[PDB]
Formats: sequence, C-alpha cells, structure tokens
Amino acid sequence: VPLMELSGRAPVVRLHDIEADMAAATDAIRSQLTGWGFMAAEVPGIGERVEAMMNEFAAACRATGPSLSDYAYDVVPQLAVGGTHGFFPYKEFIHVSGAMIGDQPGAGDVLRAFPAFGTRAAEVFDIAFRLISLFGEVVRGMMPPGTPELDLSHDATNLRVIHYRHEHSGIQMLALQLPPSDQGLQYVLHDGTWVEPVIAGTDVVLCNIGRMLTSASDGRFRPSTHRVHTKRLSSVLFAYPQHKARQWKMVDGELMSLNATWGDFID
Ligand SMILES: [Fe+3]
Repeated sequence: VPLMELSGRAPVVRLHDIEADMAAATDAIRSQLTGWGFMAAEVPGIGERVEAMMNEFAAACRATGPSLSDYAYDVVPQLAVGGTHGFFPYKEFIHVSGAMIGDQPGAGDVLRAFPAFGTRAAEVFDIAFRLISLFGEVVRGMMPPGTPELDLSHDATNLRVIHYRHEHSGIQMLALQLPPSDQGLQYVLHDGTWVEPVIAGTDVVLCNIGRMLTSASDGRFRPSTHRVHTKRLSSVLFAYPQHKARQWKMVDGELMSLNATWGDFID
C-alpha cells in the first residue's frame, strides 16, 4: 500500500489560532474531501500531547491500585439517554465522554483516579472538539444552502483511547483521528485504492466522515472507510449531535426533518 505523506503538505492549524487557521485552511480541506474522501490538518504541538496521553493510558492499563477495571462501563454511572462511557477491558480501550469530563455525578471518577492521564485526555478532548466542530462547518459549507448547523454535542462526543489495537466506517457524524503510536491505519480513496497516511509520531490529525453525516447529506459524502494493518496505542474523537435531536436530511437540495432522532439512527 502506498504511503501518503501529510507533514508539511496539509494545512497548518495552530493551537492558539484555531478559528482563523481553519478559515484559511477551508479551501484546502474542501479539496481533500472532494479529492480523497477524508480530511487532514497539521496541528503543531498536538503530537506531544497525544503521545503523552497515550503513554499515560498505557501505564494506567497495567496499574492495580485504583485500577482501570474499577471504571469499566458497567460500574460507571451512565446517562439515561446516550452512549456508554468508561473503560472497556480485554483490545482494551476507554471512552472519555464530554459528560464524563463534567462529572455527569461519579462518571468523572476514572479521571480522578488517573488524573495525569485524565488531565491530558480532557486537554486533547477540548482541542479535538474545537477542531472537529470547525471541520463540520467546512463540510456544511459544501452542502446546499439552508443546511442546518451540525450541532455537535460536547457531552455526547467522546474521546476513545485504545491500547493493544477490517474495513469499517463509524456511525457518528465526524471523527478526528489523532496521531497514533504506530503506522498501519489505511484509508480507501474514491477510486477504491488504499493509501496509508504517514501520521505516527506526527502532528497530523485526520477528519473522518461518519455515517450520520452520510445520511444527513443524503449520500453526498461517503463515510471515510478505513482499516488497520499492522506489522500499540491510538486515540480518536467521535463527535455526535444530541441523541434526542431530530434527524434531518438534505434531499435534492431541500431540507427535510424526520420523525426519528439521532439516537434512533444509532439503533
Ligand atoms: Fe475507526
């Protein structure tokens, strides 16, 4: 599979000028979505933070005082409506939701138990959530006039960090793939050929179209289908709108509100 270099070629988006740099990057990002099926930006300094956060997650995965299994999803308080946050034991991974970060009470306890990792995770979540909301504004700008705002929800969005680990697409609106520890993540292009973005140990983030946005755009943007081929840590932000909010669809340039909610779409 051909390597795809992105360092030094993707638009640069600085941590303290995110809104303005994403405005400047807008045309480059539109052209990536048109030309590739997924988007990319280089965020100087993001790699340092992600690598530290992942290394602290790896260390937490082996800790046996207030261990991570103590915060497995089935013993963590969950929202009445919404996805499932907490730790998923064994290949082993954690879902750090926006709700968890605001302690919505006791859901925040895994971050109190592992505050070094938890502080990095909250920091990465906030950066990733600002970036991905602006990616969503870019995609919205490519859709017909009258397209509603994506309304990605802070509390419904989650940062997944995977320890240890086929072609697939996410069910969410958008995802932001943060630089993983190792190479192997691969994306299919519009022509059906596979490429391997060079992202391990870089400052490059990728933005994935999810199947909610495929539905909302009525097939205009296919999901950013990808797979993972190895020879290990990875993190990704999965962004969702409010579960109770009403689905919509731009069909033939015309906005349509459906009876089903975004929560129904997931089921
Ligand atoms: Fe994935």
